[PDB]
Amino acid sequence: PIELPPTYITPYPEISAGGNGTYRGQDLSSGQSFPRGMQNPVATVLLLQGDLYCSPNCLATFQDQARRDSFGIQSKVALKTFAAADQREAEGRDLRTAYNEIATDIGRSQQINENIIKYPPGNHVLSGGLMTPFHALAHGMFGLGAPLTFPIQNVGLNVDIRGIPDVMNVIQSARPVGTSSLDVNFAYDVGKDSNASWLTLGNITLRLVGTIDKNASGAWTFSGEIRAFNDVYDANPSNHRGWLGENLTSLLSAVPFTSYSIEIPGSLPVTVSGNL
Ligand SMILES: [Ca+2]
Repeated sequence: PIELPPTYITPYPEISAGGNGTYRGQDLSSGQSFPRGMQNPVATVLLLQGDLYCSPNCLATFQDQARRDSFGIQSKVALKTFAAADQREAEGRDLRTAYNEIATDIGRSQQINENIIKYPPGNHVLSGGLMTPFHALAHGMFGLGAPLTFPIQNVGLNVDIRGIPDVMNVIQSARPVGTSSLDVNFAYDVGKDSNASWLTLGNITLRLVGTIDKNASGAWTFSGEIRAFNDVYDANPSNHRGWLGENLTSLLSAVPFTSYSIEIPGSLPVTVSGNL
């Protein structure tokens, strides 16, 4: 979730409210390639697959598409569609609606090539939902190296301080009956809490900052925040092997890619007690 600053600046400017030029690209010659009333069949396909791609069958369906055209035009356009959709989800839009709106616009495109949907590499933001992994994947191929943002609130963390023993170690260490600082960082397998987001981030480093306070003897309340250090998406497709499969990994290994920075801003407040 996380609202998003009032003045965030979408990467897919709305152009004319509703989809009209929003997604989809400049042309060449000549406005032909199939009759003029007809919807671009690449879009038709996307619309036929919307029930599947916007659900937990997404991966399976995509794998099948990749295999059928060898990561060709249909497959690329679908993948760029997932990013735009996932982005829109990050800006607060319902995913399936965004998806349709996107596909309908591609549908107005009169060419049949892999760039009939724009992938503007600017300001991308991962949503944390169903298509985030594909957005990050998208980005590694179409993003020309640009860093992008995956707000800490969208990762699905759910950090129990009490069972990270390095942290607790530090907490239990002589102190007054009041203040005392704690600022410690530590590795964390986003997989403890979310396997989707693990697909995109793997391990990250988190950081804990706050104080702790002691009562009667006694226990202690730490209240403070968690924050995250920027992670680096290694876009070499052999790192997605286990997730994407033999066929797709192989096809993707032909395609150029560039790793990029993922910034993870924000606070996750935390409060805890414990003892001895
Ligand atoms: Ca990582």
